[PDB]
Amino acid sequence: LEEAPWPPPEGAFVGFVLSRKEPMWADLLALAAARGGRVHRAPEPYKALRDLKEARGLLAKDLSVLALREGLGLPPGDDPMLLAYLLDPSNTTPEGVARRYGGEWTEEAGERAALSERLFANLWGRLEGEERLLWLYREVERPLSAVLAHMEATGVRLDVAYLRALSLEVAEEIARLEAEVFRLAGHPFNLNSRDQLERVLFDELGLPAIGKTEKTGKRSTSAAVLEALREAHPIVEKILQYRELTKLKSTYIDPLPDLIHPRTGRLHTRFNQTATATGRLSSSDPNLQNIPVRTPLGQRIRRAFIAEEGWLLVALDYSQKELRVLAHLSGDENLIRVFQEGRDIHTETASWMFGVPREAVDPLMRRAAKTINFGVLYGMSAHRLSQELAIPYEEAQAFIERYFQSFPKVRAWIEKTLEEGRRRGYVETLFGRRRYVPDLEARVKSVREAAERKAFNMPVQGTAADLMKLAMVKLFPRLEEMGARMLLQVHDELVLEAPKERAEAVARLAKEVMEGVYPLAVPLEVEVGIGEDWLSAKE
DNA sequence: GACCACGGCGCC
DNA sequence: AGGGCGCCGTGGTC
Ligand SMILES: Nc1ccn([C@H]2CC[C@@H](COP(=O)(O)OP(=O)(O)OP(=O)(O)O)O2)c(=O)n1
Ligand SMILES: [Mg+2]
Ligand SMILES: [Mn+2]
Ligand SMILES: [Mn+2]
Ligand SMILES: [Mn+2]
Ligand SMILES: [Mn+2]
Ligand SMILES: [Mn+2]
Repeated sequence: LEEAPWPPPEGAFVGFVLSRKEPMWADLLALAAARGGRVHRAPEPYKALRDLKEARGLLAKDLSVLALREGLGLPPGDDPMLLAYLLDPSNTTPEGVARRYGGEWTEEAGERAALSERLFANLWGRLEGEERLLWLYREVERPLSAVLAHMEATGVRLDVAYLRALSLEVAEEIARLEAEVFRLAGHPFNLNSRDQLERVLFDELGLPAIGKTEKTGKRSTSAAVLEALREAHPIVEKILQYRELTKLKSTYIDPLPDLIHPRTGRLHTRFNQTATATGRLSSSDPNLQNIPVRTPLGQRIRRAFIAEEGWLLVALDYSQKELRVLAHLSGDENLIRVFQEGRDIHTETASWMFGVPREAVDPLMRRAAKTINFGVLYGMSAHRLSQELAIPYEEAQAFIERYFQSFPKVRAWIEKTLEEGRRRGYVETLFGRRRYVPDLEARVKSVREAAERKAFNMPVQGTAADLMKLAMVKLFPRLEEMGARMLLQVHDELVLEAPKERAEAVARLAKEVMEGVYPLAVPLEVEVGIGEDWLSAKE
């Protein structure tokens, strides 16, 4: 390319280099743009950001987040990564996409700008004629990247002092548990080491091994194994409690307060848009899509996510999301009718596994039922179900037969999905998002059947993801108009922040947008709560 | 210091 | 014979 002075013309492709992957934390080391057979390199990258009207190129959203951090409204536009990801969701990195579609991802801005330009041309070519993939790009992914940039740059408020205090209390309890485990083992060892624990449990103590690990075939010490051994030795329950507390302390309580951004005073995640096989988003650095919620200590941690003074959090969560999507994809009349009588399958399953009335099923009971319903739906074995329910194998067998007898059109849909997947080599969501699943014709049964479960899950999980993304795209401009913020997405949940005087109106509006995003054969229902913290906003 | 594979486990 | 993720500490290499 011909070396040309900064700035570039309108519509140029940008290339940029960051000191680290997280745009809220990165130093912008270099900035370039490419167009019309020219490459333009910015003398000073921060100042040069001001000259761009749009971030167009590889990883556009990341540059847009950095610009928002610097007080500049630089929206992301075309990004070859999104084109590649729609062609084949195994396209998740610029390294791989470059090598596959006509270049090399280097560490130089100018080369990255030229690359973005060439990859865009090639990928746009590959997508001509792919009308539904093009619809997803224009109507969902490209616009969504702008929404995600705003969410990332906004961040969420955290009660840091609360978590610091919590760390000291939890440390004391961890010490109590550790001391008691060591007393029982007859000696201290590294309780965090599953290898040392394995020897203590199965060699030193007399305990029976229950299962083996996948890659190396060691005797497993997983929670499932431990729970099966709960009454074989007092040391077991102590280890399970130690595991719960250290998991929560090491993963959330200790690291999160250290991640508060000095300028915003808030916590900023990344919403990765080309990271999953199904079309879901993911969240990283830190992951805010797996904040605890199940145990009492977990709930204590979730309470640390709070609204700005004068604002409230609004949490919206699709009810029985994937079951409703299944109803639409399959057309089962019984399952559809369930959602037209306002029945709740999670509640009904919970009343059965706990042997209590439906009105006796509490939130945490109902939640327990989710792993069971989704577990059985996507191919859980009777043996496994037997083990998690602690019921005779024959009992698990009958629950799984009855589960599918009730909704007969579902198995039909599964078989149709698998057949089409074998023939075309990919499966697809309601909107035509594809996942290639080559192992559908593997000659090894375990491999083939794993592939099958992946394959028939994807249209369901991925259609739900398509709907959530579309809803975010529709909802965001309404929130901006009302002076509200979108903070987090958690697969089928959104967390918003609204001024107190407007929170009720925001909640009502957001609920309507989400419920009416794309009318299906069954209603999509949304549960919404408002609160000063994330936990109380879902209570 | 970075990076890896693994087991393990937090959420959806 | 649940699916989809990302992060932790260990054990380890470079
Ligand atoms: N153990 C789980 C939990 C969730 N999911 C998927 C399917 C549902 C989707 C959304 O998660 P939830 O909100 O927790 O499930 P829900 O059916 O929508 O339950 P709820 O009515 O309480 O929101 O994520 C799953 O595959 N396996
Ligand atoms: Mg949810
Ligand atoms: Mn904007
Ligand atoms: Mn104390
Ligand atoms: Mn839900
Ligand atoms: Mn692993
Ligand atoms: Mn799983």
